[PDB]
Amino acid sequence: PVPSRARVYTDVNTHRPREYWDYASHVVEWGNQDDYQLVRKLGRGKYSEVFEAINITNNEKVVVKILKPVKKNKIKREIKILENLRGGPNIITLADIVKDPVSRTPALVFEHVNNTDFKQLYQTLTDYDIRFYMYEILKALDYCHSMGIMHRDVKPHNVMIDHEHRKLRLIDWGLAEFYHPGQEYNVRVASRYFKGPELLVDYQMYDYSLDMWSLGCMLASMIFRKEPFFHGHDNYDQLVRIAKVLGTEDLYDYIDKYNIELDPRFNDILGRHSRKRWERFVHSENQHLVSPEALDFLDKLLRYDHQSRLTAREAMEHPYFYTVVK
Repeated sequence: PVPSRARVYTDVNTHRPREYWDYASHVVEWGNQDDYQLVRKLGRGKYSEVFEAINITNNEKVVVKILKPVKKNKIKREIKILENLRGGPNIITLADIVKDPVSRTPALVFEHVNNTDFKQLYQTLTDYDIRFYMYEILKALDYCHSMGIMHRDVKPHNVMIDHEHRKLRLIDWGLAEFYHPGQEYNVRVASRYFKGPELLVDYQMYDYSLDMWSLGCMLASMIFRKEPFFHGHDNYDQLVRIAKVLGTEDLYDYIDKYNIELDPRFNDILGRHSRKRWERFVHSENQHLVSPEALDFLDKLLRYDHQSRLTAREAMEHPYFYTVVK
């Protein structure tokens, strides 16, 4: 089980104070619960409950996330991460933290973004809008990574966009974690369609590059107009779906390199697949969204080997964004 480390922001946490990354010893400075009045109910995440509210102190819109009682440790991990990234580029900003009378658990109050569902939205994005918004997501990722943080749940649903004002906000940091070289993480993060091969092959020593694969998954669906791009029926089939595209040769090279051994079941369903060129995923209805630079960029994001993927910053240096203004 060969070890690996991140090629960037490798030890950013190791040098910082302990109070920076040790969320277990963090003390929550609570605010006044009476300043917020809930209006309807937006989400029901099975890990939290999301409401649209109003800060009656200034009559302004806010989003309250009342967390379900699953582990004080996952809740203060999120709170510390949100406070560390407070003010970062396109990072959702935590405005307050109060105690909910009814649930008795913490309630996080955030600013307010007016996102219209991504299933009706990013199939209405022009080639230009895709590059634009992708560049905005990349700002968010580089910032949290430069801060020693992995989002680990990058997908269209955790990306709030205000198309009119062309604003973007990476949200839901409940799965976020701090990066420590050599640290082994739980492979049960992300959503099936956006899970990297490392997660699917059971390789626990991953890093920032995990978010990059998921970013590659989102791009692929936007430019090829195939949502989701890798459509697995379950986690095992998810890997086979990816192998039908990237091929099995590169998969073995990847697992061999790290001396990872697939579990037996992954060996009577995988098969033999050559890597296919992505012009095969190009047709009449998505043509206008594909260009040589888009394909080159996508190619560097979607690599089995997590060490070979473009870093968030390198990604922002790619020709693909030369067209995006300032």
